Amino acid sequence: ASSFVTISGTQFNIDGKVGYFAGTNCYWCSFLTNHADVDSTFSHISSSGLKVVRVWGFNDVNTQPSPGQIWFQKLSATGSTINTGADGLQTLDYVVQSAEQHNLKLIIPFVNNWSDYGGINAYVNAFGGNATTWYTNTAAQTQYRKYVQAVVSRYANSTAIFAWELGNEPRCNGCSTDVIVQWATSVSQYVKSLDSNHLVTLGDEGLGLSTGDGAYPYTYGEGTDFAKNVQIKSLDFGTFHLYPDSWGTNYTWGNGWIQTHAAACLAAGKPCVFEEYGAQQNPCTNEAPWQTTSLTTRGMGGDMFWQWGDTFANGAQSNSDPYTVWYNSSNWQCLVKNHVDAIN
Ligand SMILES: *[C@@H]1O[C@H](CO)[C@@H](O)[C@H](O)[C@H]1NC(C)=O
Ligand SMILES: *[C@@H]1O[C@H](CO)[C@@H](O)[C@H](O)[C@H]1NC(C)=O
Ligand SMILES: *[C@@H]1O[C@H](CO)[C@@H](O)[C@H](O)[C@H]1NC(C)=O
Ligand SMILES: *[C@H]1O[C@H](CO)[C@@H](O)[C@H](O)[C@H]1NC(C)=O
Repeated sequence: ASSFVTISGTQFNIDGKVGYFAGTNCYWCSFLTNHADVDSTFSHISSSGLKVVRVWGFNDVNTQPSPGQIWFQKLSATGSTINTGADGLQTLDYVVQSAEQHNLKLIIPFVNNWSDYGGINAYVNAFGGNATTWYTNTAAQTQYRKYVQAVVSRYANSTAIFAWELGNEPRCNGCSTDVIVQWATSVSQYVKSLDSNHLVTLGDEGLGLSTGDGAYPYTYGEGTDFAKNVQIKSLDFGTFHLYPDSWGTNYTWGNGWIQTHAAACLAAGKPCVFEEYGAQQNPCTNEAPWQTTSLTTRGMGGDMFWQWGDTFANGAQSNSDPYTVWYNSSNWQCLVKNHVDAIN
């Protein structure tokens, strides 16, 4: 079947099947201009047994790019423009069409916390303030909600959307944690008013949780309180991400990070999604234990490594970083085929 993704118990129900899922991050899939490259990539993800793909739902600019380059929104103090042409949201339309064809579901965030592909900084350039006042900047929020409406209305009745996601890794450095609680409450309510078929999630990294060991990611320096956020009624499941190399922790500390977050989701009566993770050094050795911990911990509904790498019919490779797991590689065998085999 092909139905809307729902929650049954503290598990996800994907096309009528209730149970744990594995997926992957492919931010760059949304910006491919050759349709054939979307299809080859999705064919590989599908044949590997993954069910869910996370793709960027944004591409924000202040200056229009060179003619032919992709852009989804131009942010200006004198009138913003949402691009629904061929070099705009039509690229994301084909992504959703290809997900429908390949029996894949998509997680789509609407804005980046970070300045890659514009982010909150692109709104600050147009609307003033700074990265922490963005959440309550009326002009910036009015345009952000216009952009949310533009994306959600295209795909509200598609069965290929796993969930709408308020942003990629929202933070409010040094802020009261209530700033993101109130913003996330209001914006998730808005998304539910536009679409009653789909699940909604925050997209945060999971920072701020008091049941940990006191390392910086468990403190409240980034404006987020995990337990407070996952109790928001209009958020259906929790997300958390994991990067020991960026956070100054060791890799094995990641097991406790999964366990504490899973317990907080289950206490709020909802599944958790282990939505990003990576190790720069020895990824097969260091990430395999995390995949096993997630699969065997109550409260966890699925996991999505960062990130898929692939190559195209013309011989070009995809965008990549030090965490990329290239399709058909030895690390694809260790972290993709062996993991999918262990799930089922
Ligand atoms: C951001 O703007 C707010 C309001 O003016 C201010 O209180 C805060 O210090 C600013 N952040 C930085 C990093 O300057
Ligand atoms: C689309 O989904 C909305 C709920 O989000 C529902 O009200 C509407 O009837 C659906 N449209 C069609 C044509 O079925
Ligand atoms: C992947 O590896 C298999 C061999 O296991 C091969 O048949 C197939 O062509 C490869 N896919 C690509 C895209 O190279
Ligand atoms: C790393 O971190 C934990 C504490 O965070 C410590 O108990 C453990 O021994 C360390 N593991 C390695 C392999 O460094």
